[PDB]
This record gives sequence, C-alpha cells and structure tokens, in this order.
Amino acid sequence: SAVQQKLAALEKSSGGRLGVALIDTADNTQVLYRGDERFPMCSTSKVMAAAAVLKQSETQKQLLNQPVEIKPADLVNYNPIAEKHVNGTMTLAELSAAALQYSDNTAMNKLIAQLGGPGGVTAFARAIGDETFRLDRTEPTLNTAIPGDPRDTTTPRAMAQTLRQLTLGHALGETQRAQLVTWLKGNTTGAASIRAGLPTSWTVGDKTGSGDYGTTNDIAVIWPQGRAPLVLVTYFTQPQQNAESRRDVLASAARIIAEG
Repeated sequence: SAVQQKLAALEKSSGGRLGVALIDTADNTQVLYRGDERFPMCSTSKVMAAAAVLKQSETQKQLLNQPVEIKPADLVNYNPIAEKHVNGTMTLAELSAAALQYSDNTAMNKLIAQLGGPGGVTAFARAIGDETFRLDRTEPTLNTAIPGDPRDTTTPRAMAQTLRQLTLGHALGETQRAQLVTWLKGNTTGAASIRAGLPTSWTVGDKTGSGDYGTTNDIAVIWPQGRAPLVLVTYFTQPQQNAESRRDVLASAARIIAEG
C-alpha cells in the first residue's frame, strides 16, 4: 500500500528498524509495518503492569488506596515521582499514575512486586489473550534492548490489539478502564512522539518508552474529532548501543498514518 511505502522510506532514512501497528476501530482494519517482529518494549511495558493491578482491584476494591513504602533501596535510575516520597508511602494508584504519566521506574518495580514478579505481569497478558508480550526483568535492566534478545519484548500487532482491549474494549471493568484512559491522557512524556505527528485537535493518550540501542517507542489511543478512535503503536530501535533517541521518527510515522 501507499502508507507502507512511505513507512519503508521513513525507516530507510532513519537507519533503524521501525515497527508500526494501527487499528482503526471504525472498520477494524489494520495497518502493519513489521507488525510481527519483536521489539524491546522498554517503558511501554508499564501499561501492562498498571492494567494488571487495575484488574486485581476489580476484586480487591480498596487495592488502589493501599499505601506502599518507598525506601531508599527501592530507588533505581529514574524516579521523578518516587524520589519525592522517599521514606514515605505512595498508594498503588499514585504508583500507577507515576509509572504511566512520568515513566517512573521505581513505581514500575513496585507494580511488578505487587503482581508477584515479572511472571505476574506476563500472566495478566496471557489472561487477556496476549500470547506475545513477555516481561522478564525489572527496572532498569528490562531496557537493555539487545538486538535479537527476546526478553521484555512484544510485537506491534500484539501490543496494538492489547492496548485496544485495555482502553476501548472490556478486558478491564468499567471503572478500571476509565481510570486507565484518564492516566494515559495525562501522560507528560509524549509531546515529541506520536502526538507531534497528529492534528492538534485530536486527543491522545499514550505511553512512551526508551532504552538502549536508541530504542524509542510510543503506544497510543487516539480519539479523532467526529471519528472512531484509533490505536497506534510505533516501535523503533537502532543498530548502535549508544544511539540517540529518535522521537521524530515516531512523530513522522504517526503523520504518515494520519495521512490515510
């Protein structure tokens, strides 16, 4: 198709490996580019951890208000929100918001702990029909993004279908789904990624991810004005370990998609 030729050209110009999956919820049509190749998820995996905790709260009604200690030993490499509460507590709701909206890595590790380890996050993926997602490590080592390493990867197709189910589908209860959507819409880290390639009137909820090998990711739910919502996943990784992030590639991918 025309969009796939432009995405291929974008990829060639970038020097990296680009993975795109679009789901248009109007006709359930999909646009895929390397849609079945594995990419390192990096912080886009935080959506699955937050959703898993939301799923637990459908039975444990007060779970999101449960205070969790933040100790100095819990801090890892990037803890913008958790740093503000060292030797204090944060609720699981506050930790989920911090993980999603600020990409706080300590918050992610507390969510993983609440689920019983990375295997508990992966379990939730399997329970909602995602046989592709795998979380193997905690923060920050899950971001190593080593070429060919299957750990902590998913495919664009699988992540797009799963993000659809979590936010626009009914994999979560009604209150939980709305909470996830609210969190994603309040993301603070996405302005230069998918959002930058889309018309300013469209409302976006997204989760970015970045890692070694210049890995630059964004997954988004998009509500166009007077049009069925879209789900767009853009994964990008590069051959050099210390390569710089390329959020512009995600913005350009989104712009190419939005042209259709």
